[PDB]
Amino acid sequence: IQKVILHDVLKFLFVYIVFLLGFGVALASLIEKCPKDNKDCSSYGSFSDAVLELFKLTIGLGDLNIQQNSKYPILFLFLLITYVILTFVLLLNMLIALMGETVENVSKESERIWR
Amino acid sequence: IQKVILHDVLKFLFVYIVFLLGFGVALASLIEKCPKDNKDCSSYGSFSDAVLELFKLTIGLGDLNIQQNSKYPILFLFLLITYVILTFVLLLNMLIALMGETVENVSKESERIWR
Ligand SMILES: CCCCCCCC/C=C\CCCCCCCC(=O)O[C@@H](COC(=O)CCCCCCCCCCCCCCC)COP(=O)([O-])OCC[N+](C)(C)C
Ligand SMILES: CCCCCCCC/C=C\CCCCCCCC(=O)O[C@@H](COC(=O)CCCCCCCCCCCCCCC)COP(=O)([O-])OCC[N+](C)(C)C
Ligand SMILES: CCCCCCCC/C=C\CCCCCCCC(=O)O[C@@H](COC(=O)CCCCCCCCCCCCCCC)COP(=O)([O-])OCC[N+](C)(C)C
Ligand SMILES: CCCCCCCC/C=C\CCCCCCCC(=O)O[C@@H](COC(=O)CCCCCCCCCCCCCCC)COP(=O)([O-])OCC[N+](C)(C)C
Ligand SMILES: CCCCCCCC/C=C\CCCCCCCC(=O)O[C@@H](COC(=O)CCCCCCCCCCCCCCC)COP(=O)([O-])OCC[N+](C)(C)C
Ligand SMILES: CCCCCCCC/C=C\CCCCCCCC(=O)O[C@@H](COC(=O)CCCCCCCCCCCCCCC)COP(=O)([O-])OCC[N+](C)(C)C
Ligand SMILES: CCCCCCCC/C=C\CCCCCCCC(=O)O[C@@H](COC(=O)CCCCCCCCCCCCCCC)COP(=O)([O-])OCC[N+](C)(C)C
Ligand SMILES: CCCCCCCC/C=C\CCCCCCCC(=O)O[C@@H](COC(=O)CCCCCCCCCCCCCCC)COP(=O)([O-])OCC[N+](C)(C)C
Ligand code: NA
Ligand code: NA
Ligand code: NA
Repeated sequence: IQKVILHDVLKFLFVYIVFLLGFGVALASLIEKCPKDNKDCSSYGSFSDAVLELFKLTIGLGDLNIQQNSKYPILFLFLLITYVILTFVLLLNMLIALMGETVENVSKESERIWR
Repeated sequence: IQKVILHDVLKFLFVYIVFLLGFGVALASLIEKCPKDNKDCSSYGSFSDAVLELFKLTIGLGDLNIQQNSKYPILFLFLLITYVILTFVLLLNMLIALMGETVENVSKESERIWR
């Protein structure tokens, strides 16, 4: 756990943000602006609405209220489907990177420095 | 299945609770208290609200009703995003631990004691 966090998480994060902001500037032009009614509008901007929904859709707390009230609702959904596929590729190459060149030598280096 | 449950689950759980209670005492100070209205308030405390939502967000039954009605709503969300990343690191090192030093010797010890 100390080997992944101190060494191998910043590999995952720095490629995640460029995939976050890559779809972040794309989805922000699709989102219709919050001041349509201003009765329950407490948003933080057009760019801020697009990025915060990509956090919630990754951790599993996403909704569909913005996808319905959008400019192009079908085109807004296909970038969300593509975002899941790119996220799964990021999660699947983290396992291959933690199996670097031998699955035993990872268990060796955690056993030597434990003692 | 009998090898993971009897031997290898308590490795996962005892590191999960210290990551549960680590964010449990942190998120409990962010949650605004339930007696605001007392018409549908049947909570079990400030600490009990923070821990039970981390069970639901892990198993996939989480909501966003408390994150909206919080003190710092953006700061409440970033600890939930960090909690998913730490949970995924816990789930990803369980697979490397079950592949300890050879993927064949795990299949050997389950074949010898079956006979
Ligand atoms: C403005 C400048 C550029 C900025 C952008 C780039 C900045 C640079 C960022 C990442 C690249 C690493 C560069 C470090 C030095 C270079 C030498 C090197 O090869 O790297 C290595 C040195 O490993 C490290 O030292 C990791 C650097 C983080 C140190 C601790 C910081 C706290 C992490 C807090 C984390 C967040 C908290 C978590 C929860 C939120 C890395 O190699 P490895 O990854 O160990 O691979 C080993 C795998 N293998 C053996 C199987 C093959
Ligand atoms: C790896 C990191 C991430 C990867 C990148 C992220 C993924 C990139 C994916 C997509 C990039 C962004 C797509 C939408 C961009 C425009 C949106 C928009 O503002 O609509 C507005 C503009 O209306 C238009 O003129 C265009 C409408 C959408 C066109 C769809 C084609 C692109 C689909 C993809 C195919 C491209 C091929 C791509 C190559 C494979 C509509 O607003 P309006 O008010 O109703 O109309 C008035 C017009 N006015 C405002 C100017 C006056
Ligand atoms: C290391 C990263 C974290 C730290 C750096 C943060 C990076 C910036 C990320 C996010 C912005 C957070 C601070 C900016 C202003 C406050 C909020 C806001 O955006 O709304 C503003 C407009 O809303 C917009 O639409 C502006 C967003 C587009 C420009 C910002 C992205 C810059 C590059 C992307 C990142 C490139 C680098 C990323 C590489 C990792 C209005 O503000 P407000 O809503 O009315 O709230 C008041 C603010 N207050 C209460 C605080 C006074
Ligand atoms: C990797 C997979 C992810 C997808 C691609 C990833 C890249 C994504 C990038 C770009 C992708 C292409 C963008 C298309 C834009 C939508 C336009 C449209 O369809 O017409 C209409 C919808 O009509 C429908 O409802 C059709 C149903 C939609 C899904 C089709 C079923 C798939 C079955 C077959 C299986 C194949 C499955 C897909 C192939 C693999 C209108 O849609 P609109 O424009 O939003 O409405 C605005 C109204 N306006 C224009 C009048 C203002
Ligand atoms: C009070 C203060 C302390 C309390 C905190 C600490 C308490 C101690 C807790 C865990 C540490 C284990 C210590 C046990 C003896 C020490 C010897 C040893 O090295 O451990 C080993 C002895 O393996 C075991 O005996 C596991 C202990 C559980 C026994 C059955 C209890 C029911 C499990 C119910 C489960 C919950 C029900 C599931 C659904 C909810 C463990 O090693 P391993 O894991 O087998 O590694 C093998 C992997 N490899 C070969 C690939 C390398
Ligand atoms: C591995 C296991 C997990 C790890 C740990 C888990 C994660 C730990 C993360 C974070 C730990 C907890 C952060 C919040 C704590 C205070 C919250 C609070 O009660 O607010 C109250 C206090 O108001 C304040 O004075 C502070 C408000 C928040 C400040 C945010 C900075 C810390 C962010 C993180 C950066 C730290 C660097 C961390 C190092 C990387 C507001 O209440 P009020 O009534 O509106 O105001 C009246 C004030 N009064 C009540 C006193 C009179
Ligand atoms: C082995 C672990 C399981 C067993 C031990 C459980 C340990 C405690 C865990 C969970 C609590 C369960 C029992 C405590 C009291 C009852 C409920 C409650 O909390 O609400 C109370 C206040 O609410 C609070 O805010 C108190 C929470 C902070 C102190 C508890 C953490 C102890 C240290 C961290 C954990 C220790 C380390 C654990 C490491 C594994 C009020 O109670 P009530 O809501 O009005 O309901 C009436 C109660 N009755 C119906 C039952 C009569
Ligand atoms: C591993 C990743 C997890 C995150 C870090 C892990 C550690 C987490 C610990 C601490 C984290 C840092 C503390 C943040 C506190 C929020 C304050 C704030 O932003 O201002 C304002 C919000 O304004 C906005 O809405 C800004 C938009 C939010 C997200 C920015 C987009 C990210 C794009 C860039 C890509 C970078 C993505 C992130 C970098 C990787 C106010 O927000 P508030 O305070 O809640 O409201 C209370 C009002 N009050 C103050 C008046 C009472
Ligand atoms: Na779900
Ligand atoms: Na899943
Ligand atoms: Na293998």
